This record gives sequence, structure tokens and C-alpha cells, in this order.
Amino acid sequence: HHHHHHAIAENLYFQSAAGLHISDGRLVEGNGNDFVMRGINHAHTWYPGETQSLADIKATGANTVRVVLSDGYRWSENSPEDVASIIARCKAERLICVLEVHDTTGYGEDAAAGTLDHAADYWIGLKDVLDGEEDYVVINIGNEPWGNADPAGWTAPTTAAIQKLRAAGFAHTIMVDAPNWGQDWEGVMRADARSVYDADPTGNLIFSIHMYSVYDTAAKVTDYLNAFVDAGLPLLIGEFGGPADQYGDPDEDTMMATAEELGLGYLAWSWSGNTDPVLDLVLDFDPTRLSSWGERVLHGPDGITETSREATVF
Ligand SMILES: [Cl-]
Ligand SMILES: [Cl-]
Ligand SMILES: [Mg+2]
Ligand SMILES: [Mg+2]
Ligand SMILES: [Mg+2]
Ligand SMILES: [Mg+2]
Ligand SMILES: [Mg+2]
Repeated sequence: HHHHHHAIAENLYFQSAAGLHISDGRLVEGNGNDFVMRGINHAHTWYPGETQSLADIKATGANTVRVVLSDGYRWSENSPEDVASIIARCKAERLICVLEVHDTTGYGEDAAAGTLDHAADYWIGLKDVLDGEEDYVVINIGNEPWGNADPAGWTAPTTAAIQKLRAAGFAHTIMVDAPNWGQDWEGVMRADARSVYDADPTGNLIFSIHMYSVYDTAAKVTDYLNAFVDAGLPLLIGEFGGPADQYGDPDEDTMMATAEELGLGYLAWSWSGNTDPVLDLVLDFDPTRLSSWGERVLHGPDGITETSREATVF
């Protein structure tokens, strides 16, 4: 006979603050399932009238969007209301959301660039919007937060910013970008990553490489990605390009193939709106105007539509 009981469930007395987290060098959801980001960057802070981009990005099959914010150091600060709206729209569309402060880009070289400390203060100002969204939102402290001048200087302020966010009570997975405009040409992030990782007492830290023309051969791509995997350190390709520019030709084929082989995340740059539209996946924010680059990223080998799996939390 069935026990025939009729109970109702109270929610667990104790639950973890962390949602998305790191386990054994990989990104995992709260339920333990491995998560491999396959997504797109959207320049929200510069295109407030293009928020339909989030739903259009989901329609590609993408499982993640990286949303460009400003902390007001250089561009126009994204308000807590705006950020709350974006997070909720991403959740409604079943997208994981990587938020990033762009104003740090090129610090130490570009005189208009802000500090990681200023970015951290901005994140702390968003705490009431962000707390409770640890299953859904990854905090990328500052985009490409050092230029090419003295990239060794990146390690101390990166470490300090992580510690400042943890001391403020953040339980999200935190993502950090490399010096040399995100491409880590001098290898400072690659060398110092373990030290930086060990400085996050939660272990919930992921490194992000941006692969442009420095990564113009197969060997350069595979060496970098394998370096992190072999060291047991979590990594994604948080931006990448592909079409040749004045500095070389990024090897997008090897990036995407190796990301698939190793199960590392990637986020293509970008949906639309670049000053030079060569990296626009769609022209004029219009899904019916895919560019050559859009065709490659969405529909080509190891691309988004082929490989992206929705986060299981949804
Ligand atoms: Cl706009
Ligand atoms: Cl080479
Ligand atoms: Mg029964
Ligand atoms: Mg939970
Ligand atoms: Mg909306
Ligand atoms: Mg060094
Ligand atoms: Mg290329």
C-alpha cells in the first residue's frame, strides 16, 4: 500500500549563497551541472534603444550574453534600475548574464580609463540588485583593465578588487580580464593566475582571455588554452574576433574548435554597433542582415547554433 501521506514542503532551512561556482577548474551550476558558455557580447551601454538584442541573441541558440555597462568613469553610468531590468530580461529569455564595466579598458595607457577599484565601488552600489541572482549573473569586474604599459601592474589591483568584492559580501562567480587590452601578450595573467585565484576565498573566480590578432596561429591559441586547463584553472574566451585587422588575422577556427574540445566557454564580439562593423554579427541590429562574421559564428563549425546548450537552471 502507498503511505498515502499529504505533506507540504517548507524550503530548505540552509542553502548556499553561491549559485554558479567553480569545481575542479570548471564552471558548474548550483545543481552540479557543467556549464559551457556559448554566447555573444552586446554593447548595451552605448545602445540603450537596442534591448531587443537580448531576445535576438537567445534566438541564435546562445546560452549567455555579456552585457557592456558603464560605471560612469568614462561613459554614462548604468543605473541600478537599468541593470535590474537587464538581469530580469536575461532570466526571462533563459540567458545567463555576464555583466561587465567597460570603463577600465586600457588603463595605464589610455588616460580616460578608470580603475578596477572604481569599478568595484560601482558593483557594490549594485549589491541590492545583484544579491540573490548568483544562479543567473556573473560579475566581470572590468573589461581589459590594463593597456600595454607595464602590464605587470595588473596583478595587485586585480587581486585587491576581487578581495574588495568578497569583503562586501558578493557570492557570485567573478570573472577577471587580462592586461595588454585583454590579450595578455606579455603573459602576466597566464603567469599570475594561480596567485590571483588563491586570493579568492570562495574559489569562484574565472579568468577571461580576449583573443584578437595576437592569436593568429593554431599553436598560439592551443598553447594558451591548454596552459590554464593543465594548471587546473578556469578559463573562458570572453571576447574573440576573427576577420583580419591591421595587426594580423585572429585564428577563429582554432579558437572555436579548441573551445569545443576542451569544453571552454566563448563569447563572440559583438552583436552590432561597432564603430567598424567588421565585427558586427548583424548589421544595424537586424537579424535579417547577418554579416560574414555572423554567418561564421552562428552557423559555422563549432558555432553557436551547433554547440550551445541552455543553462539547466532554467
Ligand atoms: Cl540606441
Ligand atoms: Cl606560432
Ligand atoms: Mg497515495
Ligand atoms: Mg541555490
Ligand atoms: Mg527589455
Ligand atoms: Mg611577472
Ligand atoms: Mg581570422
